[PDB]
Amino acid sequence: VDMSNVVKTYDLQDGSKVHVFKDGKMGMENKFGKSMNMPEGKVMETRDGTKIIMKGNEIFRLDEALRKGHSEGG
Repeated sequence: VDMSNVVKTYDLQDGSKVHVFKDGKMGMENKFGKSMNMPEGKVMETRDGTKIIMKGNEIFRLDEALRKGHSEGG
C-alpha cells in the first residue's frame, strides 16, 4: 500500500479497505488485507460512517469532501 503515497485510507464497515493515493488513484483491499479491484458505481460504507464510491476513475468521498473539502493535507 505504502503509507507514504496515500493521502487517506478508508476502512470499510465490512473490513475491506480503500486508499486514495497521492497519485490520484485508489486501491482496495478486502477484510483480509488482499488487493482487489473496486467496483464502479457501487457506494460502500466505512466503519467511520462515511459513504464512498468509485466512478469515472475517480472517488466520491461523500462527494462534498471533493466539493469544498480540499484542505491540502488534512
